[PDB]
Amino acid sequence: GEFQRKLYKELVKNYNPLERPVANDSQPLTVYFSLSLLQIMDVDEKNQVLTTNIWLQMSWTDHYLQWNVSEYPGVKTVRFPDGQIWKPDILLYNSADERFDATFHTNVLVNSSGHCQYLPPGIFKSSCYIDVRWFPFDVQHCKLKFGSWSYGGWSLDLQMQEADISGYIPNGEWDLVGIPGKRSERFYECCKEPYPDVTFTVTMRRRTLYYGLNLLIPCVLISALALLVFLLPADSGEKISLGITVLLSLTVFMLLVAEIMPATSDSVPLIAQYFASTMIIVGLSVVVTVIVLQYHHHDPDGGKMPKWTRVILLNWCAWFLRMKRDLAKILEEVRYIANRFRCQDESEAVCSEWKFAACVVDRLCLMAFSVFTIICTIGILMSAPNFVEAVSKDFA
Amino acid sequence: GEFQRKLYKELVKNYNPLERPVANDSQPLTVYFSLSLLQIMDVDEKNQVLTTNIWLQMSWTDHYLQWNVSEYPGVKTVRFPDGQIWKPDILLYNSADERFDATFHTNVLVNSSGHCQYLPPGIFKSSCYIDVRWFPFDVQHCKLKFGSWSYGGWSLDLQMQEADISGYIPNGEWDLVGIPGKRSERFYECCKEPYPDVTFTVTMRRRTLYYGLNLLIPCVLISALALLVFLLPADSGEKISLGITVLLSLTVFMLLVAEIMPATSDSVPLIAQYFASTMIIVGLSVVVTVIVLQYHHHDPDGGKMPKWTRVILLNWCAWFLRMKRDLAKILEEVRYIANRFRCQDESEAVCSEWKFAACVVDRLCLMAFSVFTIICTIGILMSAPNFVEAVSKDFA
Amino acid sequence: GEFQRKLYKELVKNYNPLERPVANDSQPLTVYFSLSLLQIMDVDEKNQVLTTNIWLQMSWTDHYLQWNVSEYPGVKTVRFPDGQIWKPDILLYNSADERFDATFHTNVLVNSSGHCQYLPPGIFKSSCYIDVRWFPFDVQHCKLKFGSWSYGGWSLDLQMQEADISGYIPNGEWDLVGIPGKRSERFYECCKEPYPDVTFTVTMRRRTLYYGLNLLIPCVLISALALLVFLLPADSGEKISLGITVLLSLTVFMLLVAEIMPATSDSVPLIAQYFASTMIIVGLSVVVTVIVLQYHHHDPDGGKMPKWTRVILLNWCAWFLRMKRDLAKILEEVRYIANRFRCQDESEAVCSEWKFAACVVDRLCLMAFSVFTIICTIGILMSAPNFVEAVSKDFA
Amino acid sequence: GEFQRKLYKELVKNYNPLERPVANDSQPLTVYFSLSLLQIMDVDEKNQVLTTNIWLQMSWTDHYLQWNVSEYPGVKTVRFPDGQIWKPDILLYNSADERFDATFHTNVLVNSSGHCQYLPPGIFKSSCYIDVRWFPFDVQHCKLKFGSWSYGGWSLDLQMQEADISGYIPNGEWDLVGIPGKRSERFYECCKEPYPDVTFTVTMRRRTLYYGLNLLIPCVLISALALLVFLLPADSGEKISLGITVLLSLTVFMLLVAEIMPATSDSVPLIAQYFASTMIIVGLSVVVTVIVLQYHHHDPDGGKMPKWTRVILLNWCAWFLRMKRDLAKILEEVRYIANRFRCQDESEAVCSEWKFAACVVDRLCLMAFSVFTIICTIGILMSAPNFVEAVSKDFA
Amino acid sequence: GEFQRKLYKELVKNYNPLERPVANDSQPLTVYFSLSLLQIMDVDEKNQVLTTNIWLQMSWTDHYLQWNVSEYPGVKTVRFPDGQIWKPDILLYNSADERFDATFHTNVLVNSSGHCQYLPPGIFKSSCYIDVRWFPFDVQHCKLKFGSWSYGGWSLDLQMQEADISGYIPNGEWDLVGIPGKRSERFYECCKEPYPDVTFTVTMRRRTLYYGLNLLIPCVLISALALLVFLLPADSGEKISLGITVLLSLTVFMLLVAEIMPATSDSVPLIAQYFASTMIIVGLSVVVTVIVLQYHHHDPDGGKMPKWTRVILLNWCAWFLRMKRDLAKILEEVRYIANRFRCQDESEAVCSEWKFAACVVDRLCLMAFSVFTIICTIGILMSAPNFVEAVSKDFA
Ligand SMILES: O=C(N[C@H]1CN2CCC1CC2)c1cc2cccc(Cl)c2s1
Ligand SMILES: O=C(N[C@H]1CN2CCC1CC2)c1cc2cccc(Cl)c2s1
Ligand SMILES: O=C(N[C@H]1CN2CCC1CC2)c1cc2cccc(Cl)c2s1
Repeated sequence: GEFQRKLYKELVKNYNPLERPVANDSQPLTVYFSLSLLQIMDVDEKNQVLTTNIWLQMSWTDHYLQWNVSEYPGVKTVRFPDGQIWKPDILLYNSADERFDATFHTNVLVNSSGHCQYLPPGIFKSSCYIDVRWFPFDVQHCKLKFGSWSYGGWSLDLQMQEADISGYIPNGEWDLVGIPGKRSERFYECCKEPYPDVTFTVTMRRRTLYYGLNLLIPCVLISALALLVFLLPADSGEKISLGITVLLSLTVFMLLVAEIMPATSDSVPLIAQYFASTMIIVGLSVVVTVIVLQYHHHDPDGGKMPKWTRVILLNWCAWFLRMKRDLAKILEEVRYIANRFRCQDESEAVCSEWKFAACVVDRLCLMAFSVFTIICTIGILMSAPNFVEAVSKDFA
Repeated sequence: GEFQRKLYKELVKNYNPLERPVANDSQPLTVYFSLSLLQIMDVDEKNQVLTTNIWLQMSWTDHYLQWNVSEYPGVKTVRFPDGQIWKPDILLYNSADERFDATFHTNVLVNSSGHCQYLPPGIFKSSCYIDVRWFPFDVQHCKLKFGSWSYGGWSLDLQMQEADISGYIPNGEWDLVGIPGKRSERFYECCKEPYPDVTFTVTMRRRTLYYGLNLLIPCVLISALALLVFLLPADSGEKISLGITVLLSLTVFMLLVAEIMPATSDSVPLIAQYFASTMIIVGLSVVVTVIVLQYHHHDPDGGKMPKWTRVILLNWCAWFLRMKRDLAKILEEVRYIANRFRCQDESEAVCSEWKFAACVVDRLCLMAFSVFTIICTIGILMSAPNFVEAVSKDFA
Repeated sequence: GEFQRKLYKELVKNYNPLERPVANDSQPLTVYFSLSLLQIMDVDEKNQVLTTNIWLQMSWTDHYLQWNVSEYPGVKTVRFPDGQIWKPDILLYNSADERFDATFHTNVLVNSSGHCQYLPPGIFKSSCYIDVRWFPFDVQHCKLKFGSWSYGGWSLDLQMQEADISGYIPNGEWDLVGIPGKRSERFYECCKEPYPDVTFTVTMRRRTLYYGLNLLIPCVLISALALLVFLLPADSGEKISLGITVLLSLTVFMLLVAEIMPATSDSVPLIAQYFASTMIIVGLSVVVTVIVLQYHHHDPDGGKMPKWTRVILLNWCAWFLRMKRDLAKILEEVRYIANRFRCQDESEAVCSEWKFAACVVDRLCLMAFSVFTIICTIGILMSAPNFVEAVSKDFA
Repeated sequence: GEFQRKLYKELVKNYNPLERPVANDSQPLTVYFSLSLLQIMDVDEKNQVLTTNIWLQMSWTDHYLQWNVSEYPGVKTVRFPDGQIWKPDILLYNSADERFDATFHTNVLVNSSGHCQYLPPGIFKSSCYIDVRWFPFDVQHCKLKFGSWSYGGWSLDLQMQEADISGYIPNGEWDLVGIPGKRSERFYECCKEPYPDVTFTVTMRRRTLYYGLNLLIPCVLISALALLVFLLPADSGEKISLGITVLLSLTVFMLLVAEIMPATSDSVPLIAQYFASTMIIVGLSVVVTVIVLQYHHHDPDGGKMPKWTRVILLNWCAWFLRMKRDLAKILEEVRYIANRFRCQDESEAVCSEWKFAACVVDRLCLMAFSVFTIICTIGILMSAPNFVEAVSKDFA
Repeated sequence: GEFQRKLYKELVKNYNPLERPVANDSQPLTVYFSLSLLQIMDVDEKNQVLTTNIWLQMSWTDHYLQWNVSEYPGVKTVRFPDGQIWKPDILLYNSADERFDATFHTNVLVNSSGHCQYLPPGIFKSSCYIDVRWFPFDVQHCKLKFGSWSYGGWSLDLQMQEADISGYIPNGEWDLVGIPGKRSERFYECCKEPYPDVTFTVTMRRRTLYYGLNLLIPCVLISALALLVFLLPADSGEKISLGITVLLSLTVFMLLVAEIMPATSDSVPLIAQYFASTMIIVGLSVVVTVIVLQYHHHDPDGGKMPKWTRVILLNWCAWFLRMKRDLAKILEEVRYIANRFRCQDESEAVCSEWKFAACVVDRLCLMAFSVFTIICTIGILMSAPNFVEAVSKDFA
C-alpha cells in the first residue's frame, strides 16, 4: 500500500545500524532474553557436547523506529531483515561447533511504538560436562551461557525471563527434569566492564530400560552359566571348554561398552566396576576348575593325602553338604593272577577317594561362588544413588 | 530486446523489497503453499531424522509487478532473483540440520498480471519420531510443519493445496502409503498473532524382505541347531561343546541389531523380545545338558535312585516315549577271581540304568523344548499388527 | 591497455543482467549444453548416490556484447564474472546433496561477435538407482537430468551436444561402457510450459577380480572343509567340533557383506542366495553328523536293527561303495569265567556292525553332499547374465 | 542519541579501511597479541590434529578514530563491525582445517583516544606432532604459530603478552601443564621481510586411569590364565584347548589398539612391545605344551630314553622341585596267561616314568615362564619415563 | 598517514578489476607460479585422494599500480584485498573436494614499481592414483595440475618456478622423495586456445615398520603354530581342535586388511597373495590331519594295507626319517581263555603298525609343509621391488 511504502521511507531515513537505539547516551539499554526448548537432538559422551534445538527471544526498545498510527492507518508492524537495524550481539559462550553463531538471522518484528522483538531459531552445540559416574543411572547438568560480546554493564542491561517448555517433544532416551536459569555479571581480565549474562542449565535424567535390558540383563545370565561349571561331572572332558568359552564370550561386552564410554580419568564408572567384577568371578572359576581337575586325575600310588585333606574335605566339609561318601606250579601261577587283581582293587579304592575329594571341592566352591555373585551384582547396583526411582519409573 | 529492457526499468522503479505487495494495508495476503515429494533420501532411526528431496510451491499475487501486454508485446513473464522482490518467509519448523532454511533460492516467475509463483528445490532434514515397536513390521508417520515466521494471521493468509506425488522414484526400502495434509492456526506465547501453518504428514511402510531373510530366517535356523544337543549321544564328549558354541555364535546378532536399534526407552521392540526368547531357550539347553550329563557319569556304588526316579523316568515317561529299556587252595584262588567278575557285572548293571535315565531325560526335554520354540517364534511374530499384509506383499 | 579499459566501459553501459540477450522478444534463445566426464569419484550402494567429477559447457549467443575489431584492435575476447552478465539457469534435477547447484561459477568467455560460452567445473552427487541383482556381476545405468529451472520452451531453446570422454582416468573398480544422451521436453503440473531437458545416462560395469577373489574364492574353500567331516573317523571325538567351528567361522562373511549390501527389498541378490545355500549345506552337515554319531555309540544289547537297515546300509549301499565289511566246583567256577568272555565277544560283534553302518552313512552322505555343493555353487553363478564376459575380461 | 549519531558520522568520514592507522608512514604499528585457553576439545593421534577452543586478543592504536569527550559527553566507546576499520591479519600458520581463518569476526571495541582492541572467539584445529612413544604415559607438546601474513617487520611490530588460563574447564583425559610462548622473527624465501610471530606451545599430560584399567589390567589377567596350562593334568584332554583359546581371545586387543594407534614409523610404542611380549609368552606356552603332551602319550616299547633324560628330568630337576617320584597242558595254558599279565605290568611301568617326565617338564616350565612374565611386564612399564608420577597422581 | 591515504586514492581511480594489467593488448602477461609443500595431511587409498597443506605463489607485473617514491616517501608497498585488483585464475585441475578453489584469498602485496605477488595458503584435496601393488613396499606418484581456467596462450603466459621444500614437517608414515615439476601447453576440444599448465608431481615412499611389525610379523608366528599340528600325538584328541582354531583365528586378519585395501581390480596386491598363501598352507594342514587321523583309528581286522604302504611308509620313508619302528573239560575251558588272549595280541599288533604309519605321515608332512612355508613367505616378499631399501632404512 501507499502508507506502507511511505512509512518505510521515513523509518530508514538517516538511520545508522551501528548505533544503540537509546535516546540518551548515558543509560543502559534494557534487553530481555529468554529461551524455548523444542527438543534435545543428541547427547554425546565421547565429545562431551550437547546438541539441542531451541528458540531464542531478544526483546528491546527502539527510539527511532516510532510512528503515529493516525498518519499511517493500515500498517501496525514492520519487519526489518538482518543488517538494516541495530540488534544485540548476544551469543552462546560455549558454542562447541565450527561456526560460532548458530542463530539463523530472520526478520525482526517492530512495534508501532518502537518495541522491537527478535525470535531467531537455531540448533546449538554447547560444550557440556558429562560426569559419567553411575553411567546407566546418571543425571547430567548442562549449562548454556548467553551474553553480549561487545556491550558491557553500562551499555546493554541484559535482563532475564523464565525459560519456556510449552512443546518439548520428549526424546525418549533422556527424561527432562527442568531448565532453571540465572542472571549475573562478572569482571573479566580485559576490561573494567561488568558483563551480565544469562546461564540456562538443563537437567536431564537418562532412562534405563534400554541399557538395563540390553546390557545389565545379559551379564547376569552369562555369568550364571560360568557358575554351571561346578555342576558338570569331571568325567566329561568339558569343564575347561565351558569354563573358557564363557570367558571368551564375555570379553566382547566391554568392546561395545568402551565404544560408548568416554576415555575420561575422572572416576571409575559403575558399569566398569560391574564388568570388572564379572571378569574376576568368571576368571577365578577357571582357576578353581584346574585345581578340581588335578584332584580327579591324581595318578594314584604316587603320594597320599597329608592327613589334613582326609579330615577337612572328607569329614568337615563333607558333613556340611550331605555327601555320605604239577599242581604246586599250577597253584603258584594262579596265585599271581589273583594277587594282581587284588592290588588293582586297592589302587582303585585309593583313586576313588581322590575323585570324591574333587566332588566335594566342586560343590563347596559352587556355594561360595554363588553367594559372591549375588552380593557383587546387587551390591554394586544398590550403591548407585537414585537407582530406585529409575527402576520404579522405567521398569515399573 | 528493447521492450524487455524497458519493462525491467519501470518494474524496479521505486520498489521496496521489504514491503508486502498488498494494495490495501488492511487485508491479509493470500499465499498458496503446496509440496511435491520427489524421493525419500533416508530414514535414520538412531538420530530420528528424515531426509527427503522435495519441491516447494509458494504462489501469491503482487500489485506493483503489473504491466500492459499491448505496451510491451514481446515479453509475457519476467524473473527476479532473490533479494529483489518480496517473498514469503515460509520455512520448515522442524529443520533438524545445521542450516535452517534448506530451500536453495532460485528465480521467481512473475505473471503478466502480477501473479507471482516461487518453486524452490531443496533437501529437507526434518525431526521425526520413529516409534520403533514391531520393528521389522512398523509403519512410521513423519510430520513436516511449514509456516511463516514473521507474518501473522492478518498479514499473510496461508492457504493449502494438495500434495503432489507425480514422480516418486520409490526407495525400495520404505513403501509410501500417502502424504495427507492440514491447515490450522494456533496461538503462541509471544504474541496475540494467530499463526497459520500447513502440516504435511508422510506415512510409509517398511519392507520386510531384507530384514526377514537376513535376520529372522537365520535366527530360526541357528536356534534349531541348539535343539540338536538332545539328539547327540552322551558318549561322544561333545554335548556342551555344541551347546556353548551355538550360544557364543548367537550373541553376535544383537551386535548388528543394537547398532541399528535406537537407544529409546519407549517400549521393548519386537525384535528385542524375539532375540531375548532365543537367549533363554538356548541358555536353558545348556543347563538341561549339564543335568543330563551328570545322570550319565553318576559313578555308581555311591547312591541309588530315591525310588521316585525308578517310577517316573523309567515307568511313566519311558512308556510315553516308547523306550522299552592242594586243590583246596587252588579252588579258593579261583573263587575270588570269579566273584570279582560277578561284582563287576552288578556294578555295570547299576550304571546301565543310570545311563538309560539320562537318555529318557534328553528325549523328554527334546519334545518339551521343541514345542516351546515353535510357539515362541510364531507367537511373537503373530502379535505384531499388519504382519499378514507385509508377508502377503513383500514375500508372496 | 587503453582499448581494453575503453571496451569494458561501453559493454557494461545500460546492461541489465536480469534480461535475456535475445534481440527479439518472441523467439527462444538457443543454448547448447554438453558434458565432459573426467572421472567417477565413487558409487555408493547404501545411499544410492553417484559422485562424479565432470565439466559442463553452456554456450549461447549474446546481442549486447558485440563490438568491432577495428575500433579495438588489441582485444579479441572479454571475460565477465558471475552476477554481471545473463547466464542460463541449467542445473541438475537430481542433485542428491546439501547444496543444490554444485557448479563453481567461474569467468564466462565472450566472443568478438557475441557468442558466449560458459565452462564451469564441479563435483556432482546425483541420485541413482543401484539395482543390486547379481551383485558381483551387475551393470548399473545412472541418469543425469539437466535443464533450465525458470525458462520454458518459448524462452530458452535447450539443445544437445554429444558427451565428451577425452580423458577419463579409469576408476579401476567400475568399467565405463558409454555415456549416451537424449533431449526431450515434458509438460509439468504447474504450468503450460514445455520444459526441455538433456538426460545423460552413464553405463558402467563393475569389475569382479576383487570381489571374486576376496569373497567368492574363500567361500568355496571354507565350504570344502565343512565337507571334510565325513572323512574324519568317529573314534576321534572331533566331528561336531569341526562341524560347528566352520559354521561359526562362516557366519562372519555376511557381516562384511551386509555392511555393503543396501537394505532394499527389490529382489534377493545373487550373493545372498549363494551365502544362504552355504548356510544350509554346512548346517545340514551337522544334522547328518549327529545321526552318524548316534549310529556309532548305539549302546548294544538295547535294540537290534529293524531288518531294513541290515539290507539297505549293509547289502545295497555297501555294495555301491565297495566296503566289503573238589574238581567239580573248580570246573563250575571256570565255566562262568569263560562264558562271561564269550558273552562279551557276542556283544562286541553286535556293536561292530553298528559302527560299520555309521561308516557307510558317512561315506554315502559324502558323495551326496559333494555333488550338491558342486551344482549349487556353479548353478547360482551360471544364472547371472554376462557372467562369462566378466570372467573373460577381469580374470582371463 | 544525537551525540552517538553525530560521532559516527565524522568517524567514517574520509576513512579508508585498507590503510594502516599509523600517523607517520615510517614506523611499525605496535600490535599486542595474546591468547586465552578455554578448553581442549579433542586430541586425535590418527590425524595428528589438535582441536582447541580459545580466545584471541589483538590490541593496537588508531590515529583517525579519536574524538574529544567534551564535544560528545554521553558516548565513551564505539564499535565497528568487520570490513569497516583496519584490522591486523594475524592468523594461525598451521590451520589444519578446510577454512583457514577460524576466527568468527565480531565487533571491534574502540577507545575514546584511539586504542582499538579486538577479541574474536574461535575453534582452532592446529597440526600437532603426537610423538606416540610410551603411549599410556606420554607428554605432548603442541605448537600454535600466529603471525601476520602480509605485513613485515617495518609495517606491523607484533608484540607478545602472557597467555591467560583463567577458566580452563579441565578435559579429564589430558592434564594441562602449562602454555608458555615466544616472540621471534625469521627471514623467508620470498622477501627481505623479517616476519615476527608468536608461538604458543601447549604442554599436556595424558591421564592413565582409563587406559591402565581397561587395557593394561586385563592383559596381565589374561596372560595369567595362559600360565595355567602347566597346572592342568595331561589326562584331561584340555591343555591345547585352553592353550589356543587364550591366544585366540588375546589377539583381539590389538584390534582395539591398532584402531587408536597412528600408523607412524617413528618408533615402536611401549604398548606395542608389551602386547608383542604377551604374544610370545602365550605363543611359546603352546609350543611347550605340545612337547609336554608327546612326553605323555609316548607309546612305550618303541624307544627308551637316551639315558640323559633319566638323569636330567628324573634326578636333577626332580630333586629341585621335590617330586619324589592232562595237567601238563593245563599248566602250560595257565603259564601263558600269567606271563602275558607280567609283560603288561612291565610295559605299564615303562609308560609310568614317561608320564612322570612330562609332569616334571610342566612344573619346570611353570617356574621358568612365571618369572619371565613378571620381569617382562614390570620391565617394560618401568622403562617409561615419568611412569611413577602418573601412578602417584592418576591411581594414588 | 596522509601519504598512504593519498596514494590509495589515485591507485583505485578509474581502475577496472576485470581488465588484464597489460600495457599493450597484444602480448601475454607473464605469471610466475610456484609451490611450497608444508606437510602431507593424509593419503587415503579407499577414495584415492591426497590431502596436502601447501602454499602457492603467483607473481605478475601490473601497469596501473605504479607510483613515484619521491612523491610518497613513507609508503613503499600497498596491499589490496580480493575483488579489488586483477588476479590470475590459476586453480587446481583435479580438486577432488566439494568446493573447487581451496585457496583462502588473502591480501595481495604490491611493489613500488607494479610487481604484484600473491601468496595464498590452502589445504588441497587432489585426485591421485594409488597403484596398490606391493602394498607394504609401494611408492606413489601423485600429480597436481595447476593452470588458468579462462586465459589462453596469448593472454596469460604461465611460467614455472622450482618447488620449495624448506620446512616439510615429515609425516612419519610416508617418506618424501622429491617434488619435481613441468610446464607444458595442450590443445583442448573447446577452442584453439593453447592452455599452459604447471604439473607438480609428488613422489613419496611408504614406511614399513608399522605395517611389517603389526601385520607381517604376526602372520609368520600364527602360521608357525598351524605347523605344530604334526608334532601333537594322535592320542590326545586335540589335533583338529588346534588345526581349525588357528584357521578361525587367522581369517580375522583380512578383515582388518580389506578395511584398508581399496576395492580396485587393477592387480592382485602382494599382501593379498601372501594372505592367500597362508590360507592354503593352513587349510591343507587340516586336510592332511584328517588323513593322518583315519590312519590312527583304522579299526583293525577290517582290511590290510595294499602292500604298497608296507613298503613306502614303513621301508622307504621310515628309513629317511630314522624311525626304527573232569580235567578234560577243565582243560577245554582254559583252552578258550588263553586262545582269546592270543587273538587279542594279534589284533593289537596289526593296529600297532597302523598307528606307526600315521606317525610316519605326520613327520613326513611336517618336513614338506615346513619348506613350503619358508619359500612361500620369503619368495613373495623377495618379489617386491625396492624391498631391500625399505628394510635397510625402516628396520635397520
Ligand atoms: O511464540 C513464539 N514463537 C512463534 C513466533 N513465530 C511464529 C511461530 C513461533 C516461531 C516464530 C515464542 C518463541 C520464544 C522463544 C524463546 C522464549 C519464549 Cl518465552 C518464546 S515464545
Ligand atoms: O576444453 C574444454 N575445457 C578447457 C577450457 N578451460 C581450460 C582448460 C579446460 C577447462 C577450462 C572443454 C570442456 C567441456 C565440457 C563439457 C563438454 C565439452 Cl565437449 C567440453 S570441451
Ligand atoms: O615466504 C613465503 N611466505 C611467507 C610470506 N608471508 C609471511 C610468511 C610466509 C607466508 C606469508 C613463501 C611462500 C611460497 C609459496 C610457494 C613457493 C615459494 Cl618459493 C614460496 S616463498
